[PDB]
Order: sequence, then structure tokens, then C-alpha cells
Amino acid sequence: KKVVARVAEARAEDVGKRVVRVDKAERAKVGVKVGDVVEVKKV
Amino acid sequence: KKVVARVAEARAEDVGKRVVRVDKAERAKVGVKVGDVVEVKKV
Repeated sequence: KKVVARVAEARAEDVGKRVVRVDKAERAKVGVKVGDVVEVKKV
Repeated sequence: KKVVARVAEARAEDVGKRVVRVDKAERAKVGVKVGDVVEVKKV
């Protein structure tokens, strides 16, 4: 269905874990900043 | 609008960068594995 998540800053602890990278240009495209709620959906 | 991205494994280089964490249970909920295309949308 969909995942409700938050944009975060990757920490040392996150290495090796699954993530979706969102760079600054992608963040400007969708209008998000660290801490914002986003929806992650399979294509 | 929306961001088209891929589930990845966070590397050492990703520390300090913005990401959306998707743990195994979230991955089972949406049906994704590392390498899969997902859409990231602002709420």
C-alpha cells in the first residue's frame, strides 16, 4: 500500500540499512526539508 | 510533485545526507526490496 515516513539525516547507525536517498534538488522538487512527512509507494 | 527514486543500501558516504529510512517491515508492507523503484511524495 504505502509507507508513511519522515525525511531524516542519515546517521552512522544507518549504514548497511535500506534507505531512499533524497538529495537537495529532489527535496526542492517535492518541497520537503528534514523532518517532513512523505509517502513512499511502490511503482 | 513526486520524486522517483530507488531503495538503496546506505553507504558510509551517505552519513549526513537526507534519506527516508524504510525498515524490513515497511519493505514487506509495500512489497519492495533493495533496488526497487518507489515514488516519494510530500504529505
